[PDB]
Amino acid sequence: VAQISPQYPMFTVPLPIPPVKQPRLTVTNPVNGQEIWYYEVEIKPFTHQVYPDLGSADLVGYDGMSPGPTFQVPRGVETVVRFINNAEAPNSVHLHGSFSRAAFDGWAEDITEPGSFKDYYYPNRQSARTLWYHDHAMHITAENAYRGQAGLYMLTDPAEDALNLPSGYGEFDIPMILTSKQYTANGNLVTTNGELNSFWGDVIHVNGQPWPFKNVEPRKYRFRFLDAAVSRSFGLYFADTDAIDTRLPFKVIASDSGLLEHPADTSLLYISMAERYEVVFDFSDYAGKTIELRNLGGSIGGIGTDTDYDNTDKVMRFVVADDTTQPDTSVVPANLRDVPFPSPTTNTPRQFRFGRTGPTWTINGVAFADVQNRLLANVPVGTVERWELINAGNGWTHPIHIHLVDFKVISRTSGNNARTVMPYESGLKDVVWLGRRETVVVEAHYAPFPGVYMFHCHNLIHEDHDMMAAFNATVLPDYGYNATVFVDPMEELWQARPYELGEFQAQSGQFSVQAVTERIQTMAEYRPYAAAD
Ligand SMILES: *[C@@H]1O[C@H](CO)[C@@H](O[C@@H]2O[C@H](CO)[C@@H](O)[C@H](O)[C@H]2NC(C)=O)[C@H](O)[C@H]1NC(C)=O
Ligand SMILES: *[C@@H]1O[C@H](CO)[C@@H](O[C@@H]2O[C@H](CO)[C@@H](O)[C@H](O)[C@H]2NC(C)=O)[C@H](O)[C@H]1NC(C)=O
Ligand SMILES: [Cu+2]
Ligand SMILES: [Cu+2]
Ligand SMILES: [Cu+2]
Ligand SMILES: [Cu+2]
Repeated sequence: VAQISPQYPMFTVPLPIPPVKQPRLTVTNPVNGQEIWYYEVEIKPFTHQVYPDLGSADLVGYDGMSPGPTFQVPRGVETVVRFINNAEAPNSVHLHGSFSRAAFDGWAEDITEPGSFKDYYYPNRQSARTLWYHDHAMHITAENAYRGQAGLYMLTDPAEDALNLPSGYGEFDIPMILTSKQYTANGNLVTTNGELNSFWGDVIHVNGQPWPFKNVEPRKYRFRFLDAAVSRSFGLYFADTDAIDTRLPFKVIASDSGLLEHPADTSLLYISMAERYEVVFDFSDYAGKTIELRNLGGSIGGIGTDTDYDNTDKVMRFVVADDTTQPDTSVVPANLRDVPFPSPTTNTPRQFRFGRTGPTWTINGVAFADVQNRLLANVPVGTVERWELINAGNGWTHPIHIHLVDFKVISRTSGNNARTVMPYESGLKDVVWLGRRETVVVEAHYAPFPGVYMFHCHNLIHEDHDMMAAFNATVLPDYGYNATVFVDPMEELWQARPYELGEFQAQSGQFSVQAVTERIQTMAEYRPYAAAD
């Protein structure tokens, strides 16, 4: 299909790397004496010159950038992140991949208005993995994320550094955040407002930049792919520009929830919205060559229904030097980790159908706006349940996301006989792609925290109109652990608060060292994550 956005100078701008986000300070947790890292992020509009010869684009992002800055937090270190809304529409921050308490999880209605902020208390006790934080405000999640509110959150673990994977953020360990946008004739963004089917986009970006290039050395690199697009799913392959007909093999080492048990040799990677895979690619064998990262055509080989345009088959280019500066010491071990799978169950799976009810995208016929019916499941905390995710259509696909949990992919049947479970789906995941006429079964441990949580399709257009629902991970009233103040996402205790801009810029008032200290220490005393010990 003919490209609609104006022509871009392909592969002329180097791949940008989002800067590491540093904490402002640390507060000592009164309960155990340990340091909690405290950060401040300001949500605000900014201008970005995307087409060198046209006008600029109007974005809104964390700290005035897109992607937002990258967090790097070691397991065991609790963090508190104060997201300050200084924009012109409401926000709700969701750290995807983290078992946060309900009121810190970005519940769609748990909104912060302009002129307010909300403090998020993150546990960071889970396995090393690439998380990402992004907006979740009800009915406007698509435009908010699209205009720039998304960013990386790397949970790290020293035992994992002992594997000696390629390393160094921005050196040999490179984030690859894919988006897919559309631009107007004067180089501004085309809004998603009005789109009720899917917003495909015809200009592919990596890390905020359309069709970038990167100079690389002939050695191993670790790539952290994240499909951050509104609606576009990808089929990823590498190919020499001289032989685009031939796929260069590589290794997948991680999925949503962390490392696989063993590296999976792949030459084609399906990745859908909200999905994260880490890949090690070996440029050794291609010294002097240019490698193109490409995108499978025909709506991802017939798995999807995405529209393909003139240039959406291309992602970026890697120009490989003749030699390395220093010798590649890194390795990709055959054994990565023991994957902590849920204790298996064979209780009949709970069925969910993702489809259409009139003009609305629904889950078992309900829309999220329907407060009285959106709570589709009660699961006692500590329970393992299989869920059967069903897409009976050929006209839509749905990457399904379940909050709180990590899950194992049990099976996939395609009505088009297209595929089953992939080798890179061998580990633990929190989003799984239901392609054309696929039903997938997943197995998750609903643990270890009680609360009301979302689950939905991560096609943001579908999500907003209105393919989202809720589940309750329940406990008995004698459970304790302050469950009473942590189960309801709208719990007033944790709601947003107004601030004055002078206070924020002067780092005084609610933003003074002492006030931040007292507030965090008080949150801490509630001991929200103690059940994870
Ligand atoms: C989700 O489950 C929680 C925990 O089981 C429910 O909270 C209980 O609700 C009853 C009736 O209001 C109270 O007597 C209990 O004290 C509550 N328990 C706790 C731990 O607070 C909660 O109502 C459910 N949420 C929704 C929206 O249904
Ligand atoms: C549940 O929350 C309350 C309030 O955060 C905790 O009680 C506070 O504990 C601190 C220090 O441990 C005391 O100085 C306060 O006086 C307590 N406040 C109240 C209202 O009791 C309590 O320990 C938490 N309990 C659990 C089981 O996590
Ligand atoms: Cu998400
Ligand atoms: Cu999530
Ligand atoms: Cu969908
Ligand atoms: Cu969500």
